[PDB]
Order: sequence, then C-alpha cells, then structure tokens
Amino acid sequence: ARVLLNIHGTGDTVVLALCDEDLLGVELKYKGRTLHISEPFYSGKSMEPDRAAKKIREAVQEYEDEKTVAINALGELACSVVVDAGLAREDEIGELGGVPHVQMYILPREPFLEG
Amino acid sequence: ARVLLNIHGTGDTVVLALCDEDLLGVELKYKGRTLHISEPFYSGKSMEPDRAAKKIREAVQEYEDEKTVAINALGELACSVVVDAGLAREDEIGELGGVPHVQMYILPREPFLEG
Repeated sequence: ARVLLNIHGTGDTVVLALCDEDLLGVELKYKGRTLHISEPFYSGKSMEPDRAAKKIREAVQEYEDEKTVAINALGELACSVVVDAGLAREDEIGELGGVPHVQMYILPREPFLEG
Repeated sequence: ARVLLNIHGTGDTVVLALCDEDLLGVELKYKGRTLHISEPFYSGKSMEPDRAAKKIREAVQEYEDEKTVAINALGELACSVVVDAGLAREDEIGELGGVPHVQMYILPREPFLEG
C-alpha cells in the first residue's frame, strides 16, 4: 500500500510526482496510448498514503507563492492522495492507460505590492 | 558568456531551465517580492548559448509525443537562447525584476496513427 513521491525543483517550477508503487516498470495501453512506467520518470520515496498527502500539502504551501507547482499522479492510490491532500476532487481525476491519472498546475499570480 | 541549463524529467513533465551564469546566487526584487536565484533551483550545466539552443531544440523534439515540456528562462542570454531555438519571438519575452524572463508550456502532440 505504497505510493512513490518525487519532488524536484527546477528553475521556476516544482514538480510533485506520485506513482502507485506497483505500477513502476509496467507498460500500460488503453485507447491508443502506450505508456512505460520508467524509473527515471516514476521513481520516488515509497510512503504510505496518509504520509504522502501530508508531504504534498506541505510542499504546496511552501511553494505556491514563489514557484509554479505541477502535480502529476498516476495510479488509484496516487490519485486518492491528491484528493486527500485537497488538491483535486474525485470527479476531476482522469485516466491514462486504463489507470487513474491527474495532471494539474498551480500557476503563480502577479505580485501584490500593497500585499 | 555562459548560460546554465538544468533539465529534469519527472511524472508527465520535463523542465528545461536556463539561467544566465552571472545571475546565479543573486537577489531580484520586483513589486515587493524577493526572488532568490538559488543554487538548488538554478544550477545547470554551464554552456555556450549556441550549444544551449541546440540542446533545447533536441529535448523539445525528444518529448513532443510523451511529456509536457515546461521551459523557464531567466536572463538576457537565457531568453536569447529560447528565441534562437525558434521557441519564442523576441517580443514574447517577459521580464522579472528588470531581468528578461520567459515561461512556456509545450504540451505533447495529440495522438495519431501511421499506416
């Protein structure tokens, strides 16, 4: 019952990527989409759901004002974490390869000088 | 005359970040904000603009059917790299703290079959 969490800051942008641990390595095909669940893209720290949702909430609060935040989530467990973090609703979860998927941005606002 | 190129792929996302080398470790103030051009976020392979443009071109073609490519460039030389790669028009370049800045999201091509 493990999800892999990968957080990497590159320039302006922080990517928070989650993959159900058991999906790693697998090849998915569904509706004309071929997807290899590769180590370089999908690896991360294996944690429990509750623990990933905590860390994901924490990363967003820390970053959302300075950096673009991209959330990518692949897998049923990974997408429930994004839901439990309050980042999406169960009905805005999509699919990819016949597996739940979410791909979201938190884009930054112009800054408020009197703010 | 050198630009830092930092490329990292995670989840559905490849970030290509470019920064003028002489900007690394500086602080930029704009409308009450403080941008720290910090080593963890900005710290790439140091290269000559023409070589950076070539690598940027190649990574964009590499991921065109597979990932979203997010580009962030900070500095005069870095933005000129984005222009010289054919990725942005000179007039599209923004600025951030009196320093040129561009952010771009290049989503993958819609899927197609070949006979």
